[PDB]
Formats: sequence, structure tokens, C-alpha cells
Amino acid sequence: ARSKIALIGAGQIGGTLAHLAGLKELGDVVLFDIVDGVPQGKALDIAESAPVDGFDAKYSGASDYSAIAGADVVIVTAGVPRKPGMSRDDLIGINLKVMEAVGAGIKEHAPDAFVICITNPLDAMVWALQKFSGLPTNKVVGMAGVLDSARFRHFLAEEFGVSVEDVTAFVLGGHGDDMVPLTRYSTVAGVPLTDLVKLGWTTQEKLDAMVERTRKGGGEIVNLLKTGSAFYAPAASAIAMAESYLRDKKRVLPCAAYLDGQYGIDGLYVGVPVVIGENGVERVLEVTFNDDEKAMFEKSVNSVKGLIEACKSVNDKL
Amino acid sequence: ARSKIALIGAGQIGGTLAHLAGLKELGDVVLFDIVDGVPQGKALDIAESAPVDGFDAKYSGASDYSAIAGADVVIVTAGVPRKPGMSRDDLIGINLKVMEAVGAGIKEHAPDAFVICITNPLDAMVWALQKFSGLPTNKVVGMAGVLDSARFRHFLAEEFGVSVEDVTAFVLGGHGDDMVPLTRYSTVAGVPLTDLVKLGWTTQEKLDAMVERTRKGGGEIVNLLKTGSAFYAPAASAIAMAESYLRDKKRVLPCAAYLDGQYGIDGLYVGVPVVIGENGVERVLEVTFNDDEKAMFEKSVNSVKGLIEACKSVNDKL
Amino acid sequence: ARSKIALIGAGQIGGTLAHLAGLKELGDVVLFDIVDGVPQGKALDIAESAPVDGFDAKYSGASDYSAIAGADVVIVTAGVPRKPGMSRDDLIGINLKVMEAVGAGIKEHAPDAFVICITNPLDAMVWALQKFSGLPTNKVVGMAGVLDSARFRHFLAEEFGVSVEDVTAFVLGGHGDDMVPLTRYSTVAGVPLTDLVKLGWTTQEKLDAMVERTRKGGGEIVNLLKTGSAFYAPAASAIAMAESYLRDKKRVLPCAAYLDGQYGIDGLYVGVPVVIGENGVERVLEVTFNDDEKAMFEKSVNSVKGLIEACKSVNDKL
Amino acid sequence: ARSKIALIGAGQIGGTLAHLAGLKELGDVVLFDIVDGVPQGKALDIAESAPVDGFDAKYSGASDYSAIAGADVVIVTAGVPRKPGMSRDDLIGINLKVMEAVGAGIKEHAPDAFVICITNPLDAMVWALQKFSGLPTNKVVGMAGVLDSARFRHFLAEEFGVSVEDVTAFVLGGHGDDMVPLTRYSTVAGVPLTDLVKLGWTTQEKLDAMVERTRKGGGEIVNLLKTGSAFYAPAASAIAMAESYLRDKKRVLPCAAYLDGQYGIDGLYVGVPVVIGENGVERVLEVTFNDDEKAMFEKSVNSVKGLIEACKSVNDKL
Ligand SMILES: Nc1ncnc2c1ncn2[C@@H]1O[C@H](COP(=O)(O)OP(=O)(O)OC[C@H]2O[C@@H](O)[C@H](O)[C@@H]2O)[C@@H](O)[C@H]1O
Ligand SMILES: Nc1ncnc2c1ncn2[C@@H]1O[C@H](COP(=O)(O)OP(=O)(O)OC[C@H]2O[C@@H](O)[C@H](O)[C@@H]2O)[C@@H](O)[C@H]1O
Ligand SMILES: Nc1ncnc2c1ncn2[C@@H]1O[C@H](COP(=O)(O)OP(=O)(O)OC[C@H]2O[C@@H](O)[C@H](O)[C@@H]2O)[C@@H](O)[C@H]1O
Ligand SMILES: Nc1ncnc2c1ncn2[C@@H]1O[C@H](COP(=O)(O)OP(=O)(O)OC[C@H]2O[C@@H](O)[C@H](O)[C@@H]2O)[C@@H](O)[C@H]1O
Ligand SMILES: O=C([O-])CC(=O)C(=O)O
Ligand SMILES: O=C([O-])CC(=O)C(=O)O
Ligand SMILES: O=C([O-])CC(=O)C(=O)O
Ligand SMILES: O=C([O-])CC(=O)C(=O)O
Ligand SMILES: [Ca+2]
Ligand SMILES: [Ca+2]
Ligand SMILES: [Ca+2]
Ligand SMILES: [Ca+2]
Ligand SMILES: [Ca+2]
Ligand SMILES: [Ca+2]
Ligand SMILES: [Ca+2]
Ligand SMILES: [Ca+2]
Repeated sequence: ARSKIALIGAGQIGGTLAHLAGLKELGDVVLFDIVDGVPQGKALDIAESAPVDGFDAKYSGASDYSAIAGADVVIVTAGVPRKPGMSRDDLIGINLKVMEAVGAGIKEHAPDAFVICITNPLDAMVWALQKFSGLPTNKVVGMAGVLDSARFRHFLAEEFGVSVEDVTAFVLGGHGDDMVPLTRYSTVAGVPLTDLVKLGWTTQEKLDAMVERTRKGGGEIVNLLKTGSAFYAPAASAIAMAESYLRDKKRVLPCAAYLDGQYGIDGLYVGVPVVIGENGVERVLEVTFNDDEKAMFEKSVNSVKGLIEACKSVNDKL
Repeated sequence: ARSKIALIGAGQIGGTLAHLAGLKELGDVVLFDIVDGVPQGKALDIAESAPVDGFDAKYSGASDYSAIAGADVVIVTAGVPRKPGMSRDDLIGINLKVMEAVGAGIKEHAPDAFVICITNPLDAMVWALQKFSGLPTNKVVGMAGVLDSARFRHFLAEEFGVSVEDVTAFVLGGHGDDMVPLTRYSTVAGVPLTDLVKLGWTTQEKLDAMVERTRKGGGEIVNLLKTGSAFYAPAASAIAMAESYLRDKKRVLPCAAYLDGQYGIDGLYVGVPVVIGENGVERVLEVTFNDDEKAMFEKSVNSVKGLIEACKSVNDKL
Repeated sequence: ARSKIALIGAGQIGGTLAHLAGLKELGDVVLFDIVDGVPQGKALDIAESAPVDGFDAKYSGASDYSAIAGADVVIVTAGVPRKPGMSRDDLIGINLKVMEAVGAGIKEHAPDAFVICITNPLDAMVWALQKFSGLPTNKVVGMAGVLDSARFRHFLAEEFGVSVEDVTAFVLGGHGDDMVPLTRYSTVAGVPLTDLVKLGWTTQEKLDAMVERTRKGGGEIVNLLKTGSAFYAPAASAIAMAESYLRDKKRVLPCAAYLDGQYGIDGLYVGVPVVIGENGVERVLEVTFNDDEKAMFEKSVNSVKGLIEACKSVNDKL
Repeated sequence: ARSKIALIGAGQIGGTLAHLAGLKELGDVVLFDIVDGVPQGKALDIAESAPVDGFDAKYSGASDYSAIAGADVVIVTAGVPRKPGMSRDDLIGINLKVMEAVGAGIKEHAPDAFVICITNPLDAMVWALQKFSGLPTNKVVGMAGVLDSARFRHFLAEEFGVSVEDVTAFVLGGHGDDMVPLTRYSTVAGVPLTDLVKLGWTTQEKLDAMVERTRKGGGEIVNLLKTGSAFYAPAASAIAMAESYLRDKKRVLPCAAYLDGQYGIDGLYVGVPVVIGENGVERVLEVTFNDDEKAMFEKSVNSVKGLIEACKSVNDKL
């Protein structure tokens, strides 16, 4: 009767997800990977940490999909990350094929799961995984905007010298160079950033620099680490989406969600604000854009369509 | 070397403060009261709960002010609460005299404390306590707006069917019938309430009703309980202010703060958004009002001045 | 789909239970009482605190038993507490009649609940409540030994100057003057207290005094407070039992449990170590006593039988 | 005024330490490493995660020791880990030289720190680091026994089907093949394992197998992962030691501590139960052994002396 969380991919993000699921006592955890030994190892290491922190959760590792049977939530990091110099879209060839296998494992063994996709390029990969798996669209989502928004919140907290708890950010669109941070709908304690520029708490130029740093955030971390990409903030972000589902919190979070008409878009995953509860993606919050925001969003969406055509370009079934 | 928190008043709020200080592992706790036995009892009861939850904190009870020596934070609930039918301003006669004694105990034994006043009527009582005690104005604050704002957040979370974590409220002014909730600076995930009315997520009339329910919130709880007033949400609210100080979080919180020129006011405590860190009230966020907000705020402040004149009206020293 | 916790009695312990259930995010809460207004008030006050701490839980108050429908856990504090000068057994007359009504409300509206009884005198009241309600015996338990054990742990932590996290206590029998703390099965970091006396970390006489202080602990708190009895540690204790059920933790806790043969006893509730998980009381840990421990336990059990005969003495159905 | 934690080594354990220090809100964090980019990257990634979980902590990365200035706690993982086939003692050549540099950085820039050493082989490395650094012996400790004990607790929790919170383990000696788990001082809820065998809750043979699995635990994880050694449980373990210091918890934990006469040993670090508070290692709990335990402990200590002679064998200063 505890919730069961299956982690497909037991790498950098996958391990961090497992550790956090325990610390937050979200349920039992299964780590799945094709490299044998790795998920069993990480599973046992985290299990062995549990008595120090006092959390009760069962941990196991597997390389067979039957291990995921009946999972309440499935989080997918399987595939490859970027190296310095690469865009996320350079990962499609390898990663699309991974989503195909993963999707078949979910369809067969955890068809009632809430599935959170992280593998990049995210808006394309999650669209793919939903098709391959055949799960209902409200039960399949992509983690991106919560990460982007959390980066922006960090930079803003630093700039204004305030608690991260009292900063809000709204970032929509692709998880891409062209994602759209909405300065008008980002706040300190409810006061929009555009108002804070007026009050002199910051400048326009500093605000623009933070928007740009947000757009380039993933790359900034790749360039520092060199051997891989970010994993702490991606993991935290997906975990918040998972907790909202498992605890029916109805968090409002920017996630790559399937649109049927919202924002005038039909049939794609795109980053938008969504309510997440026990029924999955329960509602999309459709804001009214001004002309500049609308332009940036249309462009972001065009990139996503570009990527989706590239996925079809290379795979029969899609 | 652990932080020491002194709780002046060991009643309904006082006990709840103590319990929360332990659960959040904020430090050692001293409960102070004039009714002997009560603070010792509550102290020992909470101490005895600690092994169940795993928090290490020393707890003691006293009716001598020397017990508070060297406290890092002092939270004052001493005095009397309302009964059904009373306004908060009916409490001045009794409560002003309490602040006089409390202020003298702080001045003598915990002069370097960060002091959070809760005793009502709050904007008057905290102004009094700061004068009686002589502590620097940035080290003395009133808990009110965080409570008011949290009520509004609850009502809003209910209305929109979203997580309390993703709702923001901005309530300024007196802790009074005329406090000012700013619908324009209250949000769901960064989207102002005024925009949500437009989007049809709620109505103007429902929004107005929630503003009113917020203004009358304290009374609503008095009328239900009958034997006393609210204590869980007041306690939680003060504890968040205390934690921001002790952990240097720089939370942005609406609190009754001493103004020297901000909002065009000099020499009063009034509810405004303030940054709280290791140096106390570190900054006041002065927003730009429209004409209606400015009118409501001027009125709220006039009530506060009314009450302050009533305190002088009845006490030589002030 | 969140768990639902019904709190029967919305007094001192009842309110504290509600507050803790939220803070630990255990589920939705219903407070039930016969004094109208009180459970609605406390419910709304805690609901209003929630945005400060970030927990999502629905709170309501009621005086009709239909409100408890479908509760996963029910915690019963309804009845009356002691005043200075009284034993717990002086509460039977009033409290037995309360258990009768409560039992009928559970039988009708939450027959699949895990029920934790707190109302005193506890070993008698829980035996009663199980009969009146007709629920399976593994789904009905009494909170006592966790409280007694936590008091002992506090006193021990103080004595040895160590963390409460690293102290263990084993207290069996009645929740009464004659409860049995087992010094041999109480420890600091795994080292029995009897060994610590030998090592000189404490003395026999200090150890005996702490055993006695534990036996008299409830009274010590009554005498301090004067208007009522302990509520923080009782509430924490029951909450740990509830969490073990709801999260299937399989905590090993001393609770008043129904015995069918364990410890050579059949047909009574007595304080023993039990494993609590998703199926209720899952196992009883039956330790081997030495002659002194066996004598103390037989006596404790005789008191419990005394009290049960007194309950039959005054009620047809039992 | 927040506590400052310096992490010397920003690898697998180092990163995990940083993440946990934030989640537990222990203070500001500096990650230090010789590979440039790595500590800056991990620091920024964790900083960027913070708004998701609500913790306020400053994070930075450095490859200059001046960055550690004034740290309250320093945790050292710098050096190299094992690959499959190696013992921990095969790491001395490289790691001793690392401790020399680290020790000089601490001596110069954080001489008032509480220093927790993790780098293997641990009992030798921490003895070295204390000499190189010259800090007082009560301010320098090795993390090992908490890890070993937590592995044993996991295996035991599994075996008995009980919560990890209610299992205790006592493991002394070297962090080595010959560490000494004390079955007599390990417990479920206060009942020794030797008593549980008698009660039939487990068998002698299963107990012996779990003792052995504990002794080989590090290797078991190396063999699974292949590219490195355990990091989640080592990190959790050190963090508990750090928290006990920073919050003056007085946890009783088995750690590699400097002995002056305890256990009849003078001048070495060996794994023993110690009280950790604001003054560092405050007390050693010296238990009385039976003849078998004494034999195992003397042997464990002889290995440690072996390793210390090997360190002198290869370095002038020691
Ligand atoms: N077909 C597969 N099935 C299951 N697991 C797989 C498969 N192919 C690869 N894996 C595993 O997926 C894991 C990916 O882990 P990392 O390489 O450490 O990458 P991480 O940093 O965890 O990123 C994972 C994904 O998330 C995105 O942020 C990133 O761009 C990448 O696409 C590896 O352990 C790898 O063995
Ligand atoms: N001079 C005094 N010094 C110290 N303590 C005092 C004094 N006078 C009264 N007290 C104590 O102050 C405590 C107040 O507790 P409660 O009556 O339970 O009131 P509570 O609900 O805790 O409200 C406290 C205060 O906060 C406001 O919200 C409310 O309007 C009231 O002013 C009581 O225990 C009372 O003995
Ligand atoms: N028949 C009833 N049905 C429902 N609720 C009832 C009934 N009779 C009384 N109550 C309520 O039970 C509540 C008991 O609360 P408190 O009097 O504050 O007592 P508390 O300290 O909460 O103790 C409760 C119980 O637990 C034991 O520790 C103690 O000895 C007492 O038996 C009160 O709010 C009271 O209105
Ligand atoms: N002289 C040095 N100064 C600072 N950092 C160093 C130095 N030499 C190596 N490092 C860094 O120490 C870090 C060690 O990290 P990992 O190799 O990932 O090893 P980890 O699993 O973190 O183990 C660290 C240590 O703890 C023990 O458990 C283990 O046996 C090893 O000795 C690496 O990032 C490495 O760059
Ligand atoms: O950018 C990447 O390669 C990984 C990722 O999704 C992020 O860091 O934003
Ligand atoms: O209103 C009162 O009497 C107590 C209080 O400050 C509140 O509930 O808002
Ligand atoms: O003793 C009482 O009256 C209440 C109780 O159960 C305790 O404090 O032990
Ligand atoms: O064994 C190792 O190499 C690392 C370590 O200290 C452990 O896992 O016990
Ligand atoms: Ca726990
Ligand atoms: Ca539309
Ligand atoms: Ca703890
Ligand atoms: Ca101004
Ligand atoms: Ca939360
Ligand atoms: Ca038997
Ligand atoms: Ca927080
Ligand atoms: Ca000795």
C-alpha cells in the first residue's frame, strides 16, 4: 500500500531523484537502467542511508521492466546528456530511440502511472513518449519550466537580497534557448519585477541579463562540470511535480503539457502553467499575453514543432 | 551556543509558539508568565514530546524576568484576548499596562533581543513596547500582516482549488477592520488576482467577499471558539518571522514595522512589507499605490494614530 | 484520494493532533465534538496557518458523525480529563458512556478505520471502545506507552546530557501508577541503563527516581497546569502511531493492544510493544521477563482487570 | 552570521554533502576542489535547486583555500576512492599526500573549524590530517562507524520487518574488514539482537551473515557501481555528525576519535561511541567488553596501528 515510484534511468538525475524520494518519504523506489549493477548499487547505498535520516522506503534496482509493475509515478531520465558545445536538439537521434523502448515498458507494466519525462530535448521527447506508450495525455508530462523558473528565482533572490521562498517566476515555452520568462508574472512577494525596476530595486539591464542567464542556464552548468549536465535542480523540480501528484497538492507549476486548444495550440507538448493533482494534469492556466510575449511564445512553439518534424523525419510510427 | 527564544506569555499562542519552535529546531525555549505553574507545565509537556519527533531543545518555565537573560528572540503574547462582541481596541486599558511591565523586563534582561509583539491591539501595543523597552526600532516588530495574509491565502487557495504554496497575498495597514489587502499584489503563481478575475478563474464579487472575510477573520474565529481567539495561525506567523531572523533568511513579510519616512509616515508602527534577517527589520518595500489603495491605506493609518493618541491619553511616559 | 483522519474530541489534545497532522502532511482532517463552534473554529484556525508552513490539507469541524465517513484513521480524545487530586480511574463513569456513543459513531460511519484511543483511563476505555464499536481488535489500539516512554526518554536525556534521538525506553503495562519501565530494555545508543549504572554514567538511585517520575508523570503535569492535563506529548505520541499506519512504517511502539495469548493474557488491552503498519497492529513483541519484571507486569495487569470489572459493574452490554 | 560549512572535495560524496547541508538548512556552503569548474558547477546547480525546496543558503565553488576562511565545519573527501579489487589501504600513497595539503589549508584558513574526515583509509587519514593541520584532537574526527552502523541497521530492519527508526547498531573499531559490530549492544526498540535470536525473531546464522555483510558493505557497493564507491550513506552519516555539532545535539555516534587512554589506547584515532556537541568530541562512551569483543577490538586496533606505521614509513613529518 505505499506508493511506488519507478525511476527509468539511474544516472546523475536518476540517483538524485531516488535520494529525494526517500528523504521526502514519497514511497518505495525502483531504479531501472540498462547498465547492470548501477541501479542495484545506488538503490542499496540510499537504502543504507535511510536509518541515518529516519525514512522508511523500500529500494531496489533492476534492468528488467517487469520490476516497474504497478508504479504510481514513473520518472524518465534514460538516454544521454549533453557535452560542452552541444545543443539539446543534438540528442534526438539517440534519445528518440530510448523513448521508444521506455514507452513500450510503461505501456506493458505501468500503464496507470503518472509519467514525468526529463530526457532531452524535452518538449519533443515527452511528445514521443506519450505516443509510444499510449497513456492518456493528462498522465504524461515533461519536467522543464520548474527548473528554468527555479534558476530565474535563484538569480532574482541574489539580486534583490531576499529569501528564495518569497520569489516567483513564470517561464513558459520550450525548454530551449527560446523559452519565455515572463517578467510581468514573476514577483518578489507579489510585486511584479517590472514594478521593482520602477521602484529602483533593480534595473532593466540587470533584469534582461537575468532573463538571458536563465535561457542559457543549462549550458552554463554543462560548461562548468564538463563531464555532464545539471542534476540537483532538475531532480528537485521533478520531485515537486511528483509530490503534487502523490499528495494531491494541486501545485501550479510550468510543465511541458499536452495542449488541446489552450494557448491556441493543439496536439503538442509545450511548457505552460498547469495544476497537478491526483488526476494528473488537471487544468492549464492560460494567461493573456501582450504583443511581445505572444511573439516570443509563438517562436518558442515553432522550435518545438521544428523538433517534432525532425522526430517524424526519422521514425515510421510517429 | 544554541539560540535562546523567550516567550513572554504562556497562554494559547505562547504554548503553540513553544511547540513550533521545537519542531522547527529553532533553539532553547523559555516560557514566562505571571500565572505560576502554567509555563513550567507547558514547558515540561513539550520537552516530554521531544523524543517522539527527534528535536533537541531545552525547555523551561518561569515567572521571573531574569529567566529571559540573553534571549536572541523574544515573542510577546502577554495580556488578554478578546471575547465575542469586543473589538481589539477594547483591550488597550489592560494590555498597555502589560506592555509597560514587559518592556521593563526586556530592557533589563534581554536588551539585544529581536522582539516580536503579538499582543493586541497590535499596531499600538508594539509602538508602546518599543518605547517602554527602549530597544532599537529595527529590533522590535509586530506580527499581524503575515496572519492576515495567510487567511487571505487560505480563502484564495480554496476558491481556485490550488496549493497554498502557490498563492501570495499582500495585506498592509493596521491589524484592524480597515487593514488593506492589495488584490493587485496578491497572486496565484505570479498572476495577479485582478488578472484572474479577467480570465474567469473567479469573479469580482467572490474576490470582494474574500477581502471582507479577511478583514473580519479574527472575529470569525472568536465567534466560533467563544472562550478565546485564534492561536494556531498567529503562532505559525510569528514563528516564520522568528525563523527569518535566526536563520538570516531575508523573508519579505508584511509586519507592523517602525517607519521613518517610508510610505510618507514617520514615528509609527504600521503593517508594511519588510525584509527580516540577522539585523532585524533590514528594509521596507515601499510600493506605489493607485488612488483607491492610497485612500484605504491613509484611513488604516489614521486608525492607528487614533489608537496611539488613546495610549498617550491614558499614560504619562508615552 | 488523500488519507482522511477523524479526530473525535476537539479539545486540548484534539486540536494539537490536528495541527500536527497538517504539519506532517498526513492527510485531510475532520475535527468532531459535541460543543458546537469549537471544532469548526480550531479547524479554520489551523487551515489558516497552513499557507505559512506550506502544507496542503483540508480541515473541517462537525458535531455530526456522518462527517467522519470513510476515515482512514480515527483518534479519540472525547470525554473528560483529570483535575489535581484525581486518579485516571475516577474518570470511568463519565468516560465509559462517552466511549459508548463514540463506538456507535465509528461502527456506523468509519468501520474500516484504524482507531487510536487516548481517553482515560486508557486500558479500560480502549477495551470498551473496541466492544462498542465492534471493529477488529487489530484495528483498535490505545495510546499510552509511547507517552510514558517519551517522558522516561526526556528524563534520561537530561540525566546523561545526550540527544533524545539516541535514547530508548521500554515501558509496558497499564497507563497507570503501576506501569512497568524496563530499565534493562531502555538504552543510550544501544547500551542498557543497567550497564550505564555500572559504567558510572549515572547511579541506581537516580535511575530509580527517573522510573518513579515516569510513573507519576501525568500527575506532575496536572499539578502544574491545574486547569487540565498534558496535551503536547500525548498528541505527538498518538501522531507517531498514526503515521506508522498511514505510511506503513512498521514502527515498534509500546501501545495498549488486544492480547490473544501473548504475555499469557487473553481478552484484554494491555501496554506491550507492537509493530504498527498498514494492517494495524501487525505483531506483538513478547519479551522474556526476569522475576521482578514479571511480578510488576502481573500487578499492572491486575489493575487493568480491576478496571475492566468496574466497567462491567456499571454497564449491561459489556 | 549563518554557519559556514566548507567541503574539501567536490566529488561524489562532496556534492551529496552539499545538497544535504542545504536541504537540512545547516548553513552556507563552500565546495573546494583542484579540478576547476566542478565545484562551481555543483554549487550553482544546488543553489538553483533551492527555490524548489525553500532553503536559503549561499553556495560557492573554489580551488583556492582562502575560500574556506572562517568555516565552522569542514568536511574532507579529497583524494581518491577504490575500484573493484582494491582494499581501502591501497589508497594510502595518494591519499596521505592529499591530507598533507588539506591539513595545511585548514591550519592556515579555518583553524577553529570542526573537521570531519571521510577520505580513506579513514582511521589512518584522520590521524594524519590532525597532525598536519595541528587542530585540537577534539575538533578533528573521522566519519566511519555511523556508516557501518547504518548498513547494519538497514540489514536488520529488513530482517525483522520493522522501521529503521526503531533499530540501533553499535559498530566499533577500524573502518575495515575487521570493524567490530556488537550484537549485544545493537537492538530493536531496546531489545538486544542476542535476545531476539532467543525469542526466535531471527537466527544466529542470519545474525552472523548480517555482521559479515556489514564488514564487507563498502566492497559490495564498489562491486555494483564499478566506477566508484558509496556516496549517499557516507554523506548522510557525516551530515548527522555535522548537525550534532552545529545544533549542539549531543548525539552519541560511533566515530573515529582521538583516544587518550580510553579503551586502554593512547594516541590513535579509532572508531568508538562519542558525544558530539558545540565543543566537538565532548565524551567517549567506554563500554565493558566480554572476551570475544575484546579480542575483535584488539585486532581491529592492531590493523589501525599497522596502517599508521605504513604512513610514517612513507612520510618524514609523521
Ligand atoms: N535505453 C535505456 N534504457 C534505460 N536506461 C538507459 C537507456 N539508455 C541509457 N540509459 C541510462 O540513462 C541514464 C542517463 O543518466 P546520465 O547519463 O547520468 O544523464 P543525466 O545527467 O542523468 O541526464 C539524463 C537525461 O536528462 C536530461 O537532463 C539530459 O539531457 C538527459 O537526456 C544512464 O545511467 C544510462 O545508462
Ligand atoms: N503582565 C503579564 N505578564 C506576563 N504574562 C501575562 C501578564 N498578563 C497576562 N499574562 C499572560 O498572558 C497570557 C495570554 O494568553 P491567552 O490569554 O491564552 O491569550 P492568547 O490567545 O494567547 O492571546 C494573547 C495576545 O495575543 C493576541 O492575539 C490576543 O489579542 C492577546 O492580546 C496568559 O497566560 C496570561 O497569564
Ligand atoms: N460525548 C462526546 N462526544 C464528542 N466529544 C466529546 C464528548 N464529551 C466530551 N467531548 C469533548 O472531548 C473533548 C475533550 O477535550 P479536553 O477536555 O480538552 O481534554 P484533553 O486534555 O483533550 O483530554 C482528552 C482525554 O484524553 C486523556 O488524556 C484525558 O484524560 C481525557 O480523557 C472536549 O472538547 C469535549 O467537548
Ligand atoms: N589534493 C586535492 N585537493 C582537493 N581535492 C582533491 C585533491 N585530490 C583529489 N581531489 C578531489 O577529491 C574528490 C574526490 O571525489 P570522488 O573521486 O568522487 O570520491 P568520493 O566517492 O567522493 O570519495 C572520496 C573519499 O571518501 C572515501 O569514501 C573514498 O574512499 C575517498 O577516499 C574529487 O573531486 C577530486 O578532484
Ligand atoms: O541543459 C541540459 O543539458 C540539461 C537540462 O535539461 C538543464 O540543465 O537545463
Ligand atoms: O483577532 C484577535 O482577537 C486575535 C488576532 O490577532 C487575530 O485572530 O487576528
Ligand atoms: O494523566 C493524565 O491525566 C493524562 C495522560 O494520559 C498523561 O498525562 O499521562
Ligand atoms: O569502502 C569504500 O571504498 C568507501 C567507504 O568508506 C564505504 O563505502 O564504506
Ligand atoms: Ca521520521
Ligand atoms: Ca483560450
Ligand atoms: Ca532529527
Ligand atoms: Ca518614499
Ligand atoms: Ca512543501
Ligand atoms: Ca508466549
Ligand atoms: Ca522553509
Ligand atoms: Ca577506562
